[PDB]
Amino acid sequence: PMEEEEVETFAFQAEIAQLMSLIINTFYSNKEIFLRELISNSSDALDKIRYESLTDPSKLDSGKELHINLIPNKQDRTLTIVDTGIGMTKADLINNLGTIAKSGTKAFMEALQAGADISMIGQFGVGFYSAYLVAEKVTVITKHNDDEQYAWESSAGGSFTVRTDTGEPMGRGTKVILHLKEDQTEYLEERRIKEIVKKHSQFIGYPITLFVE
Ligand SMILES: COc1ccccc1-c1cc(Cl)nc(N)n1
Repeated sequence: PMEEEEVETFAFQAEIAQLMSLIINTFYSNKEIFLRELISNSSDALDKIRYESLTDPSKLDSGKELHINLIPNKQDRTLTIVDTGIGMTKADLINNLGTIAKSGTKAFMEALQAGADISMIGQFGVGFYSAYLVAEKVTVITKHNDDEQYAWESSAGGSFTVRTDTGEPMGRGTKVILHLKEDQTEYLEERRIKEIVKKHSQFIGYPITLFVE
Protein backbone atom coordinates (compact mmCIF):
# COMPACT_ATOMS: atom_id res chain seq x y z
CA PRO A 1 0.00 0.00 0.00
CA MET A 2 1.35 3.41 -1.19
CA GLU A 3 2.15 5.90 1.63
CA GLU A 4 1.41 9.58 1.07
CA GLU A 5 3.28 12.58 2.37
CA GLU A 6 2.80 16.29 2.44
CA VAL A 7 5.68 18.62 1.64
CA GLU A 8 5.61 22.41 1.71
CA THR A 9 8.06 24.04 -0.67
CA PHE A 10 9.17 27.47 0.54
CA ALA A 11 11.09 30.36 -1.08
CA PHE A 12 14.07 31.47 1.07
CA GLN A 13 13.77 35.14 1.98
CA ALA A 14 15.34 37.22 -0.83
CA GLU A 15 18.50 37.94 1.18
CA ILE A 16 18.90 34.41 2.64
CA ALA A 17 18.69 33.22 -0.99
CA GLN A 18 21.27 35.91 -1.97
CA LEU A 19 23.49 34.71 0.90
CA MET A 20 23.08 31.06 -0.07
CA SER A 21 24.19 31.87 -3.66
CA LEU A 22 27.07 33.95 -2.41
CA ILE A 23 28.10 30.97 -0.21
CA ILE A 24 27.76 28.41 -2.93
CA ASN A 25 29.03 30.25 -6.00
CA THR A 26 32.07 31.77 -4.33
CA PHE A 27 35.28 30.05 -3.22
CA TYR A 28 36.16 30.32 0.52
CA SER A 29 39.05 28.65 2.34
CA ASN A 30 38.31 27.89 5.98
CA LYS A 31 35.09 26.09 5.06
CA GLU A 32 35.67 23.75 8.05
CA ILE A 33 34.08 26.44 10.23
CA PHE A 34 30.72 24.97 9.12
CA LEU A 35 31.07 22.41 11.89
CA ARG A 36 31.85 25.03 14.56
CA GLU A 37 28.61 26.73 13.62
CA LEU A 38 26.63 23.55 13.71
CA ILE A 39 28.09 22.47 17.04
CA SER A 40 27.25 26.04 18.34
CA ASN A 41 23.61 25.77 17.40
CA SER A 42 23.40 22.42 19.19
CA SER A 43 25.20 23.89 22.25
CA ASP A 44 22.63 26.66 22.29
CA ALA A 45 19.92 23.98 21.86
CA LEU A 46 21.26 21.99 24.80
CA ASP A 47 21.18 25.12 27.01
CA LYS A 48 17.62 26.04 26.15
CA ILE A 49 16.69 22.42 27.08
CA ARG A 50 18.72 22.21 30.29
CA TYR A 51 17.42 25.68 31.38
CA GLU A 52 13.74 24.98 30.81
CA SER A 53 14.38 21.52 32.24
CA LEU A 54 14.90 23.00 35.76
CA THR A 55 11.43 24.52 35.61
CA ASP A 56 9.91 21.29 34.06
CA PRO A 57 12.05 18.20 34.57
CA SER A 58 9.38 16.56 32.40
CA LYS A 59 10.94 18.29 29.34
CA LEU A 60 13.61 15.62 29.78
CA ASP A 61 11.18 12.72 29.46
CA SER A 62 12.17 12.72 25.76
CA GLY A 63 15.79 12.02 26.64
CA LYS A 64 17.81 13.12 29.67
CA GLU A 65 21.21 12.85 27.98
CA LEU A 66 22.51 16.19 26.72
CA HIS A 67 25.19 15.53 24.17
CA ILE A 68 26.27 15.87 20.56
CA ASN A 69 27.13 13.02 18.17
CA LEU A 70 28.99 13.28 14.86
CA ILE A 71 28.35 10.53 12.29
CA PRO A 72 30.51 10.64 9.11
CA ASN A 73 29.38 8.05 6.57
CA LYS A 74 31.86 7.20 3.79
CA GLN A 75 29.18 5.23 1.94
CA ASP A 76 26.43 7.89 1.94
CA ARG A 77 29.12 10.58 1.93
CA THR A 78 27.18 12.29 4.71
CA LEU A 79 28.39 14.06 7.84
CA THR A 80 25.61 13.97 10.38
CA ILE A 81 25.49 16.38 13.34
CA VAL A 82 23.18 15.17 16.06
CA ASP A 83 22.19 16.77 19.27
CA THR A 84 19.70 16.08 22.05
CA GLY A 85 19.02 19.82 22.24
CA ILE A 86 15.63 21.47 22.45
CA GLY A 87 14.66 20.99 18.83
CA MET A 88 12.45 23.21 16.80
CA THR A 89 8.71 23.40 16.50
CA LYS A 90 7.56 23.99 12.91
CA ALA A 91 7.62 27.79 13.37
CA ASP A 92 11.07 27.69 15.05
CA LEU A 93 12.25 25.71 12.01
CA ILE A 94 10.72 28.08 9.44
CA ASN A 95 11.95 31.15 11.32
CA ASN A 96 15.34 29.52 11.90
CA LEU A 97 15.61 28.14 8.38
CA GLY A 98 14.68 30.54 5.66
CA THR A 99 11.39 32.37 5.73
CA ILE A 100 12.08 35.21 8.13
CA ALA A 101 14.59 37.95 7.31
CA LYS A 102 17.78 38.08 9.41
CA SER A 103 18.96 41.49 10.63
CA GLY A 104 22.54 40.35 9.86
CA THR A 105 22.05 39.18 6.26
CA LYS A 106 22.69 42.32 4.20
CA ALA A 107 25.56 43.21 6.53
CA PHE A 108 27.18 39.82 6.22
CA MET A 109 26.92 39.80 2.45
CA GLU A 110 28.27 43.31 2.35
CA ALA A 111 31.05 42.08 4.59
CA LEU A 112 31.89 39.02 2.37
CA GLN A 113 32.26 41.16 -0.80
CA ALA A 114 34.70 43.30 1.18
CA GLY A 115 36.59 40.05 1.63
CA ALA A 116 35.55 39.05 5.13
CA ASP A 117 36.31 35.43 6.05
CA ILE A 118 33.35 33.06 5.89
CA SER A 119 34.28 32.50 9.54
CA MET A 120 32.63 35.87 10.43
CA ILE A 121 29.27 34.18 9.70
CA GLY A 122 28.25 33.31 13.25
CA GLN A 123 28.49 36.92 14.36
CA PHE A 124 25.94 37.81 11.75
CA GLY A 125 23.59 35.24 13.21
CA VAL A 126 23.31 33.26 9.94
CA GLY A 127 25.80 30.55 10.88
CA PHE A 128 23.82 27.56 9.79
CA TYR A 129 24.30 28.48 6.08
CA SER A 130 28.02 27.75 6.30
CA ALA A 131 26.68 24.19 6.10
CA TYR A 132 26.56 24.96 2.38
CA LEU A 133 30.25 25.59 1.99
CA VAL A 134 30.67 21.79 2.06
CA ALA A 135 27.30 20.17 1.31
CA GLU A 136 25.43 20.08 -1.98
CA LYS A 137 22.28 19.29 0.01
CA VAL A 138 21.46 19.58 3.70
CA THR A 139 18.73 17.70 5.59
CA VAL A 140 17.70 18.87 9.05
CA ILE A 141 15.64 16.44 11.06
CA THR A 142 14.28 18.03 14.20
CA LYS A 143 12.09 17.25 17.24
CA HIS A 144 10.69 19.63 19.90
CA ASN A 145 8.92 18.41 23.02
CA ASP A 146 5.84 20.56 22.08
CA ASP A 147 5.51 19.37 18.48
CA GLU A 148 6.31 16.61 15.97
CA GLN A 149 9.46 15.59 14.08
CA TYR A 150 10.26 17.65 11.04
CA ALA A 151 12.42 17.03 8.01
CA TRP A 152 13.68 20.22 6.38
CA GLU A 153 15.85 20.14 3.36
CA SER A 154 17.34 22.35 0.69
CA SER A 155 19.94 21.86 -2.07
CA ALA A 156 19.63 25.62 -2.21
CA GLY A 157 18.60 27.02 -5.60
CA GLY A 158 16.29 29.32 -3.60
CA SER A 159 13.90 26.90 -1.90
CA PHE A 160 13.49 24.47 0.95
CA THR A 161 11.04 21.73 1.80
CA VAL A 162 9.50 21.01 5.18
CA ARG A 163 7.76 17.81 5.89
CA THR A 164 6.74 15.95 8.97
CA ASP A 165 9.37 13.28 9.34
CA THR A 166 8.02 9.75 8.86
CA GLY A 167 11.44 8.20 9.49
CA GLU A 168 13.92 7.23 12.19
CA PRO A 169 12.54 8.86 15.35
CA MET A 170 14.76 11.00 17.52
CA GLY A 171 12.89 11.79 20.75
CA ARG A 172 14.28 15.30 20.99
CA GLY A 173 16.90 17.42 19.31
CA THR A 174 18.16 18.40 15.89
CA LYS A 175 20.07 16.35 13.30
CA VAL A 176 21.91 18.16 10.48
CA ILE A 177 22.70 15.80 7.63
CA LEU A 178 25.29 17.13 5.25
CA HIS A 179 25.39 15.61 1.82
CA LEU A 180 28.96 16.59 1.10
CA LYS A 181 29.97 17.92 -2.29
CA GLU A 182 32.22 15.40 -4.12
CA ASP A 183 35.38 17.32 -3.17
CA GLN A 184 34.64 17.83 0.54
CA THR A 185 34.90 14.18 1.65
CA GLU A 186 37.70 15.16 4.01
CA TYR A 187 34.96 15.85 6.47
CA LEU A 188 34.19 12.12 6.78
CA GLU A 189 37.74 11.31 8.02
CA GLU A 190 37.97 10.71 11.82
CA ARG A 191 41.19 12.69 11.96
CA ARG A 192 39.81 15.70 10.12
CA ILE A 193 36.66 15.83 12.22
CA LYS A 194 38.68 15.51 15.36
CA GLU A 195 40.86 18.26 14.08
CA ILE A 196 38.13 20.78 13.53
CA VAL A 197 36.45 20.09 16.86
CA LYS A 198 39.65 20.62 18.91
CA LYS A 199 40.34 23.71 16.78
CA HIS A 200 36.98 25.52 16.78
CA SER A 201 34.74 23.75 19.27
CA GLN A 202 36.64 23.20 22.49
CA PHE A 203 34.51 25.04 25.07
CA ILE A 204 31.14 23.48 24.20
CA GLY A 205 29.50 22.52 27.53
CA TYR A 206 28.31 19.04 26.53
CA PRO A 207 29.95 15.77 25.62
CA ILE A 208 30.59 15.37 21.85
CA THR A 209 31.09 11.81 20.47
CA LEU A 210 32.55 10.74 17.10
CA PHE A 211 31.24 7.47 15.65
CA VAL A 212 33.43 5.78 13.10
CA GLU A 213 32.68 2.64 11.04
C1 LIG B 1 19.05 24.36 11.55
O1 LIG B 1 19.58 24.71 12.83
C2 LIG B 1 19.52 26.02 13.22
C3 LIG B 1 19.62 27.10 12.35
C4 LIG B 1 19.55 28.39 12.84
C5 LIG B 1 19.33 28.61 14.19
C6 LIG B 1 19.21 27.54 15.06
C7 LIG B 1 19.29 26.24 14.59
C8 LIG B 1 19.16 25.11 15.55
C9 LIG B 1 18.14 25.03 16.46
C10 LIG B 1 18.13 23.96 17.33
CL1 LIG B 1 16.88 23.82 18.53
N1 LIG B 1 19.05 22.98 17.31
C11 LIG B 1 20.03 23.13 16.37
N2 LIG B 1 21.00 22.14 16.29
N3 LIG B 1 20.10 24.15 15.47
